[PDB]
Amino acid sequence: GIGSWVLHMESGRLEWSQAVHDIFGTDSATFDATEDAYFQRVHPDDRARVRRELDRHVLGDRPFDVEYRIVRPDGQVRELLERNHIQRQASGQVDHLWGTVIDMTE
Amino acid sequence: DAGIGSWVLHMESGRLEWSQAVHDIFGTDSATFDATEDAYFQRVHPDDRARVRRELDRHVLGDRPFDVEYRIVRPDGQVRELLERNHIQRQASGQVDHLWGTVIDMTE
Amino acid sequence: DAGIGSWVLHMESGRLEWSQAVHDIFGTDSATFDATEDAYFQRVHPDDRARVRRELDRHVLGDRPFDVEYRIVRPDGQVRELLERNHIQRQASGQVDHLWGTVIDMTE
Amino acid sequence: GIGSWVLHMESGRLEWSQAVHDIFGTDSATFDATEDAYFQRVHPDDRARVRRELDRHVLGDRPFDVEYRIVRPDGQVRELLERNHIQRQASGQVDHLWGTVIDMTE
Repeated sequence: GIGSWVLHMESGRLEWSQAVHDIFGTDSATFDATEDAYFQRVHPDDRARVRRELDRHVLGDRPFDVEYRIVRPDGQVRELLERNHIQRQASGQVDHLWGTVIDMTE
Repeated sequence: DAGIGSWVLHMESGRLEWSQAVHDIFGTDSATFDATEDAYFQRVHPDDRARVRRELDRHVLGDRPFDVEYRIVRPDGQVRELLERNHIQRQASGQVDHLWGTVIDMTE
Repeated sequence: DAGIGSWVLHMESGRLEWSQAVHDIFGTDSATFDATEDAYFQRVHPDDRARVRRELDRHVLGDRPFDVEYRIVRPDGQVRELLERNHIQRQASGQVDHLWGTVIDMTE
Repeated sequence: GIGSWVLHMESGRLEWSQAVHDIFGTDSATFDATEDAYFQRVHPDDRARVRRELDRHVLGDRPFDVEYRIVRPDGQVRELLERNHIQRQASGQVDHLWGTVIDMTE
């Protein structure tokens, strides 16, 4: 059926539902699951794309919007739109955020 | 009108860089504004500050699940098409602690 | 506490289905509440209604770009790895009018 | 370089930057671009995955959150969290939205 799984990054240690083994054709009691081992089951034509897709989604920019009101010093209240980008270093920790801010009060 | 504003928030430094275009939409002075994240929140409507904090944290630090398709090759030589749902779980630091999720064999 | 509420908004019908759990967080009566999208907005803080409308519209109807990787095969027999960025452009109806974007040959 | 492109859904008519032709190895002046034609350039091992990925992203559920305050009849003001799912029919038109609403006022 649907296999549950958990990867521990720091160690690469991998945990697999019996469902997952059935899917991969591996053997529960014996097959020691690690990220590196997982990638050997991955079709060779696919290994490289899957690494880039993981990285893109996990380390790369996942944009997003926040709307909020601000208060000018003269008490004026503006509706802004903030477009947010995330910049992560190798580790995954935010290095910086950046983006635009649009005054929508029109 | 000064148009679109662009900005950078340094995490280590905490430094917040504003183009004069931002300062303009905020009604502030380049020369005199603290340029920090807190300073920004002091300028944000009081009724909105918690919400925004949560929405940021939710995007920068929350789970942002996704799919991946790929074939695997079983030990028995058989080829399988998989759908895999990924969930990320970070530490307060941003560092990814665990990924986790599900795989579906959709091989027909 | 009645806990989590779940809800469905029918588009054609405009009908809005609430579990009693929602009615509970809203302080309303199942038997007496109109169960429509407008009714919902009348119950939403006045300072928030425009924002929410925009955020919905932005998610349901806005561009939601994405990536796709795949190999192509040139007429000359050569194999290439592509990165493709997709942007969707809908009609007020939701119907997708155009997709559009970019492709990068990342073949090494 | 980076190729620009536009697909017109209703017709499947396809528009291609010269950049795109260079990439696909096709010939600007002659090669008539359509969605169906595009898919013939797609590697055969990839054709099927690319269709499912398009569909998933374009017709499928793209969840999202909205936070907002409500007003109980007794003037009480609650902060809620709304989790939104989108349900599209074949056409792409929203059939319905659905989801949860969580009272955060704690």
